[PDB]
Amino acid sequence: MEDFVRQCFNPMIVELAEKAMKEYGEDPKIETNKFAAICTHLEVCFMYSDGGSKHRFEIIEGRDRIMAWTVVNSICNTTGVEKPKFLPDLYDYKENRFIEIGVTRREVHIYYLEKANKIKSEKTHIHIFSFTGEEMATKADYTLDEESRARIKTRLFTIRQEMASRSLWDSFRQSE
Ligand SMILES: O=C(O)c1nc([C@@H]2CCCN2C(=O)COc2ccccc2)[nH]c(=O)c1O
Ligand SMILES: [Mn+2]
Ligand SMILES: [Mn+2]
Repeated sequence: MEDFVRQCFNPMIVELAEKAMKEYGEDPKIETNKFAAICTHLEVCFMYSDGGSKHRFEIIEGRDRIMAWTVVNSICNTTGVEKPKFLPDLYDYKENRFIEIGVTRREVHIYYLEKANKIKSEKTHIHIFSFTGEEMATKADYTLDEESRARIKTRLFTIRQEMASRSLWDSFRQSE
């Protein structure tokens, strides 16, 4: 999984995932499935953009969580949007709402429901992606155009297929 993660993901993404796990008392080399899951979730957050023109999305994920909260505060003060109780993944400057991104090896609908229960607030948008080319979003609002989401689904499916050829997929699917 390590050898796969180092080869499959960008070195900056690998460095961020190593920090997040060591920060939470877990080592990248034993809980290898968490290593790959954190790398994949980070990548999806980076691709969550229409890829053109303005900086529509503030990426909250992948940053020092203490510092990321000050950014959420600054947005809420300027925008007036209610403050989320849990640190979201992105903020949409066009729709003026926070986004929680989910990447699951389980089903998109059951993973959305768990997120919605935990989020509690109806204001934070939820967008779930799977490794099987499916997605689920709040009120069927997928935020991005279909080509941007197609890039994410194909990348996730590509990750899924690359793991499967190395016999790593089934264990990665069961770790969740
Ligand atoms: O998408 C998601 O599932 C998602 N989940 C979380 C959960 C909530 C509790 C803390 N936590 C984390 O994973 C915090 O990092 C960790 C935790 C354990 C090991 C390594 C890193 N946080 C999100 O920001 C997020 O996007
Ligand atoms: Mn997050
Ligand atoms: Mn997330």
